[PDB]
Amino acid sequence: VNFDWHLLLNGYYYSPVDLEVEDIFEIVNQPMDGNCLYHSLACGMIEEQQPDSYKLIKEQVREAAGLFWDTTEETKTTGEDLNGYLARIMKPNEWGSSLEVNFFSQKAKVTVYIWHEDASKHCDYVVRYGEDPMLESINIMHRRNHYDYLKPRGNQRTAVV
Ligand SMILES: [Mg+2]
Repeated sequence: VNFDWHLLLNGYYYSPVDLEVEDIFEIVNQPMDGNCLYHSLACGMIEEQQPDSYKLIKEQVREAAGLFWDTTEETKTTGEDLNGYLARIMKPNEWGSSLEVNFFSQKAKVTVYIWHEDASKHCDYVVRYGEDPMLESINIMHRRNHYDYLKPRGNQRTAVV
């Protein structure tokens, strides 16, 4: 896939694409609840993913937010402070977003691609938190408010390493 990367002042990369997801990935469907972002991030980090593995991710995001809030430019367009931000995202079944990917990527030192679905299993843009190539990073699929994991087609391990 040919990228046109733009490094943003917000602190991550952006690129338009025109991609049939299944030509490159397998969609690993995550539970259709408000924890789906954390499920899909756990799918990229834990090979033996469990139904509660997303909790491991969500707890790390809260500490990542406390560590990196004052140096993360993406926070500046939220309209919240740290105390109010944590009070929202720590709610059970509350929707995760790209800012939580931002914090987790900083804490775990892993690159995450977020592919935005515009029509059925087709993506029109992608954002990257990190520098690593696509095949050695976590890829997830943004589907309205839902998130799924994307696993490279010719791979045997679901999680990265
Ligand atoms: Mg257990």
